[PDB]
Amino acid sequence: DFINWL
Repeated sequence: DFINWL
């Protein structure tokens, strides 16, 4: 699982 916040 991951968080990708741009």
